[PDB]
Amino acid sequence: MSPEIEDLLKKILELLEKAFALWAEAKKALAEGDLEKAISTLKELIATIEEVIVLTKKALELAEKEGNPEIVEQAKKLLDLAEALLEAAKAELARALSL
Repeated sequence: MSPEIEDLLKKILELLEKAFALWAEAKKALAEGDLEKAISTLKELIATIEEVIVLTKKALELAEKEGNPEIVEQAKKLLDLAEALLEAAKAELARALSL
């Protein structure tokens, strides 16, 4: 893969690490009754995932133009993981906003 695609994939993986830490932070604050922290953290998480999704669509575009079927498949599965995490964060934020 091109170095521009590799750069994108490292940033995607870095932001997913941050997303997982934010999800755990949010769930912990919720359980301890810190709703203000849970809501703030869930919003930061949604923003982080939205950025992962943009970069993964960009990575996928670049891998398609490259004719790189291996990384096309990988970018497609990373995008799908990110969209699932986004759906989980949004539903958790909705639940927190009702509480």
